[PDB]
Parts: sequence; C-alpha cells; structure tokens
Amino acid sequence: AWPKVQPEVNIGVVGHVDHGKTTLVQAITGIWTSKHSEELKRGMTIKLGYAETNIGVCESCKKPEAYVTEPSCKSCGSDDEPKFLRRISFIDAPGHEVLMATMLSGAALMDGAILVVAANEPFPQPQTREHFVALGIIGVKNLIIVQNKVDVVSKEEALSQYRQIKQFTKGTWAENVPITPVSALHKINIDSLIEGIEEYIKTPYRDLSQKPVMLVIRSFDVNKPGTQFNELKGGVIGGSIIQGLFKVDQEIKVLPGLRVEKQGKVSYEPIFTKISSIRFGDEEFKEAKPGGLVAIGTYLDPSLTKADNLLGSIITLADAEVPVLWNIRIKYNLLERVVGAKEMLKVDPIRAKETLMLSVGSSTTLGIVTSVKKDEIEVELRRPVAVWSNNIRTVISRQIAGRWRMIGWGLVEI
Ligand SMILES: Nc1nc2c(ncn2[C@@H]2O[C@H](COP(=O)(O)OP(=O)(O)CP(=O)(O)O)[C@@H](O)[C@H]2O)c(=O)[nH]1
Ligand SMILES: [Mg+2]
Ligand code: NA
Ligand code: NA
Ligand code: NA
Repeated sequence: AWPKVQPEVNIGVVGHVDHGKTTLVQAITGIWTSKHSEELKRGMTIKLGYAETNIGVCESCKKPEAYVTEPSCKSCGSDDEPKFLRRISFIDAPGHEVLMATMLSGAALMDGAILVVAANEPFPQPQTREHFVALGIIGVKNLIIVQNKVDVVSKEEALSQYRQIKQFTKGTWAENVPITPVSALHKINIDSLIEGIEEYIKTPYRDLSQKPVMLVIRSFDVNKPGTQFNELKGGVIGGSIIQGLFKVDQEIKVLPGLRVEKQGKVSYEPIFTKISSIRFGDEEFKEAKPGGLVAIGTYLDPSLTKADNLLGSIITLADAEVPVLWNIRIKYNLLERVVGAKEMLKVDPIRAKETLMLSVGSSTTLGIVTSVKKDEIEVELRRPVAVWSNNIRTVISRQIAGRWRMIGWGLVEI
C-alpha cells in the first residue's frame, strides 16, 4: 500500500484567463479546485485553488504511460503495485487581470510552476506575459510550459504556436523550459506532463532547522450553522509553510495580527494561540512541513478567522522575533514596460507621494512613497507587514487605468 503523507512540493498553475488552468489541475488530480459559489456561478477562479495527488511509477512499464496518479499498474498490464514517488499539490491561480495580486500571493507558496498557454489563442496574451514575468521575478523558475487545448487545433497550428513560445523564452531564464502539449479537458497526453513534473519540478531541499514560518492565505471554521454556541470548534488558519516545521501543541502567533480600534484609531496586535490540530486535505498529522497547503486548527474564536479574515498574515512560533513594519525601505528595479497591459505602455519612474501596491509573502498592501532614489524607495504602509527575513522579495504594482498592474520588484531592506 502507498503511505498517507503530506504533499512535499507545491506546483503553481498560472496563465491567461480561460486558458484552462483549473481543468488541467482536474485532469491531473481528479479535483475541481473552485469551491466558492461565486466561482462556480461566474465560471472562474477567484481565490487560490488547491488540489493534491500521489505520484507513482510502474517500473516494469514504458514511460511516460508508466507514471500514475493512483496505486495501479493495470493500464500497462501489470498486477504489481507501482512504486510510490511522492505526493504533490497544486496552487491554482486565477487568470483574470483584475486578480493579478492573488496570483502574486500564490506565487509566494510555489516551489515550481506550470504556465498554461491555450493553443487556440494568439500568444503571448497579457497575463501569459504577466504571470511569466512574475514567476521569473519571484524566483519560481522550475517551470513547465503547457500548451493546452491542442484538441481543437491541428498539429501544425500547435507547432506554429510552439515556435512562438520558443522565440519568447529565448534569451531569458526560461530558454530551455520544456513545452508539453495536452488536452486538459479530454485528458490527452497527461502522462507526459506527469513525467515532466517528475523531471523538471524536483522537491527542493528543506532546511528543517530554520525558524518555522507559514504564509497565510485562508482562514475559516468547520462549524455548521446552528451549532451550539459554546461548543463551536476553534478557528482554522490555512496556508503554506515556507520554512521550518510546525507541530501540534506549539504556541504560535499570527502577525501582524488583529486590527484594533481605539476611538477610531488603528493599531495591530499579534494574535497568540496554540495549535490544536494539523491537517492536509482529508488527513490529520502531528507535524507540518513545507509543501502542500496546511490547515492549522487553533483555540481561536471562529469570529477571528471567519471568511479569510487573516489572509496575508504569517504564523510563527510565539517567541519568534519578527519585525512588523508600518514603513519599509525597498531596493527596487522597474520593468521597462507594463507587461500585463493590452496596449503597450512604458513604466513611469516612481514618483514621491504616489500610491503603490506591494506584494510581500501572501500579503498585499497599499502604501505612499515617501522617498525616491535611483535604487531605493521608502514607503509608508496603510497597514503593517510582517518581515520574517532579511532578503524578502516584494513585487510592486501601480494603478493604471483603474487596474493594478505589476511594474517592478525589489528587496525589503532590514
Ligand atoms: N477544448 C478544450 N477546452 C478546454 C480545455 N481545457 C479547458 N477548457 C475549457 O476552457 C474553459 C475554461 O477552463 P478553466 O479550466 O476554468 O480555465 P481557467 O484558466 O482555470 C479560467 P480562470 O483564469 O478564471 O481561472 C472551460 O470551458 C473549459 O472546459 C482543453 O484542453 N480543450
Ligand atoms: Mg481557474
Ligand atoms: Na518558492
Ligand atoms: Na491537435
Ligand atoms: Na525572447
């Protein structure tokens, strides 16, 4: 039998709207990531989606068909159990331009990524570009490019686009990134993609001695309506562990924490609590390591965690020393052009007093530029940000025609 373990690696799925990210994740895992009513209704990803699968290989069979996502080799005529390789999980990002920030949040949780490119749409589309560049900036460079929807175009058309993709990646960090043609919808050539995932998105080394840090993207509670009020389960906080590991009964804190109102004046106070449970998907564990999306059960009042209230927070051990900053200095670099815009547009230099959007970890925060230099800006934040390390990368966005567009990036200076 295959072991029941947590996913050991996170693979982002990104790309332009409707190019088939969620359907690809379904093709691989059997799971439709969209759980929210508005997502199902509007037919779009809004919040980050999530799905896990085991990966195995039938050692006596021919590749890529030998790769399986369930413990059976019957499809290659063997009654032998396939060799378990690892459990993996997917971070399914929204493609809509208006949701770029969400993609950015998800990118902080990715060990590698799949860029989905629709074979029946002109390449390169705005968010194909924006997601690609964002991946490059953030350092998610273990990339597979998937040409999806090949089922509706001839092989020749798909090859023409393939040539375009090679042209696009040439001279960039992605020059030798593999391109794999599939049909996510009708499940064609998925095995080649599994093989490619095993080859190009290896589980990274984890230094489990590092201080535990989790980036928070969800928060909620299991309590069904009409639940007896003093028998409510504690709040649950969901996210991904980016370093170290957490264990049941650990004393933890959520940073920056809780918004506090004092005569209409606002501060943030760390939220202290204790880990009552650890879960990945449908399985309970006693500890939680990088890879996968974890649900940390706590003793918190469910009202504190309701409706993703804590999105963008981080969680550390209670005694961790972590700067929570209302002002930050950023060593920055700007892109030459607003890659995510439909019509070509140059990036204007940063101006003092302008409002910028900053993506840091899973958080998204508006701030006012208080100082501009050639290599550095200083920003007064509308809300504080937890900065858990010295070389944290931030992505900078500017509001352009009412739309937040990525325009640069930088290092948060301590
Ligand atoms: N013909 C064909 N259609 C596909 C394929 N993959 C996805 N689609 C279709 O494209 C549409 C959008 O698919 P979906 O998987 O939701 O794309 P998405 O990129 O996650 C959309 P969003 O960016 O909002 O998250 C759906 O109608 C879906 O059935 C494919 O391989 N072939
Ligand atoms: Mg989707
Ligand atoms: Na990463
Ligand atoms: Na085809
Ligand atoms: Na190029």
